[PDB]
Amino acid sequence: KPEELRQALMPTLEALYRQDPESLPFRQPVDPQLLGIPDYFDIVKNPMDLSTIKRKLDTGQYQEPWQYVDDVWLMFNNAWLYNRKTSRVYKFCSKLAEVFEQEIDPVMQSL
Amino acid sequence: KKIFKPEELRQALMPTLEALYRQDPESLPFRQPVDPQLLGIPDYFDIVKNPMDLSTIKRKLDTGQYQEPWQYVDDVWLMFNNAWLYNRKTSRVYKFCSKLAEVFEQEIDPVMQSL
Ligand SMILES: COC(=O)N1CCCc2cc(NC(=O)[C@@H]3CC=CC[C@@H]3C(=O)O)ccc21
Ligand code: NA
Ligand code: NA
Ligand code: NA
Ligand code: NA
Repeated sequence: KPEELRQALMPTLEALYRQDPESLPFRQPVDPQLLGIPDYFDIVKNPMDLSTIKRKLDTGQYQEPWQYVDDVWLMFNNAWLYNRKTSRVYKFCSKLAEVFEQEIDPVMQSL
Repeated sequence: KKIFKPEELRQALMPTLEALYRQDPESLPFRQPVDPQLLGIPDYFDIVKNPMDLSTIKRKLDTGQYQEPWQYVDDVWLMFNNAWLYNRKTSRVYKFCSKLAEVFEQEIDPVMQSL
């Protein structure tokens, strides 16, 4: 059931929000104009961020855990792609990806 | 937006994929589709809902299944994503996966910067 999924997945997501500073650039959608990065949507075809994932989860749009996971991977993949390995966002992203693997694994298990 | 005809797309992307494939030994567990019967991990398919591997990606590229670069990148990520999820951070194959990510990132960057 939707709330059953939401209850099982939401802590996963909260684990991502609560990483300071690492989640700071992932909490809103990337604004290429406002960030001065006009080539963003030339490289990143399908953007994803924490606010978007939360809104989908909150509103029943993942019928199955793996679809939720796909959107979290997409968010990491877009950031590793666009950003330099040396950059702040790229390393924040790496941190969040470890936090996410750690939390998502036993949730998939009991689910 | 560069528009890439099918042959251009192949010659822009194919060196990306050869780069992964010659990674020895890191690419070996990635050359063929994970066989959960062979390997005894038949809960692989309970965790990995859409499998992906080098042989599949080469077939999709060889048979015109990609029109733009981001679609081939999606599949490359999907192969890495599956392996990071299923494997433990401590395993040989998970560490293989990240080495392959590093290589793929270096190789595809010039492609992404040209579009
Ligand atoms: C992408 O890989 C995976 O996620 N799995 C899940 C668990 C570990 C795993 C092991 C193998 N076996 C091997 O690598 C074999 C021994 C060492 C060299 C290559 C051999 C081969 O089989 O060619 C294949 C696939 C996966
Ligand atoms: Na990582
Ligand atoms: Na990772
Ligand atoms: Na990586
Ligand atoms: Na990475």
